[PDB]
Amino acid sequence: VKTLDVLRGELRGQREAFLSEIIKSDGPFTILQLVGYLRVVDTDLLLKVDSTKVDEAGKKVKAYLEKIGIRGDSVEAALDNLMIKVYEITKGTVESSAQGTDSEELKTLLLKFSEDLKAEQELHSEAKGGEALLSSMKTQHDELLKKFAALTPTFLTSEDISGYLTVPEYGAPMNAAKWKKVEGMIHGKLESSEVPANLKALVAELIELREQMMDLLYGPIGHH
Repeated sequence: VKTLDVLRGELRGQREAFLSEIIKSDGPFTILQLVGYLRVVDTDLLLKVDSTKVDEAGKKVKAYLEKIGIRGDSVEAALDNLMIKVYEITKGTVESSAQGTDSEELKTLLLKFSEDLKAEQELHSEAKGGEALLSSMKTQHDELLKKFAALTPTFLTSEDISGYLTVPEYGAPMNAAKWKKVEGMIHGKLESSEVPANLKALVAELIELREQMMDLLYGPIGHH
């Protein structure tokens, strides 16, 4: 019969399928697919993150950046900067006046990159469906809160349970990303105190409801 660890194993298969596609295909990494490479490792942190395979895959990302315009940075610098850059674009923060330019092809490629991210986000939060983001976070909280509090002790606060489920604005700083702060506490409690096997299944349900929300907010990856 299936178990919570077999379900985690199936999630790792789905992540590995996108990482395999990253190693088989090192082409035009659009800025949704770029946080896409790191989504593979960041969600895989809930089981185990293989350093060699993430490095080999990240080298494909860096090889694309080199292939299109050789840069001094690293996969570690690019992964941090790109998360906060998508989040900053989503905030559309106010700054002082400035001027500059780029090659017409390079600019056209950045518009293609921006247009890809917009085209998916419009399908997710404008095309008669943005209310589904709010609906999913409310319905998943209200059912999961009953399960997580009926199988005491109550692991987290009411907003820490909703915010793990919500997996909001993927790219936010590590002093703003509430879901990732809760994820560190979830990982730390499992690395420390004893927990019932049925409560661990409820933790796996908390992880799969966030996966459903991550699809309904940011779509699939490695889809075949």
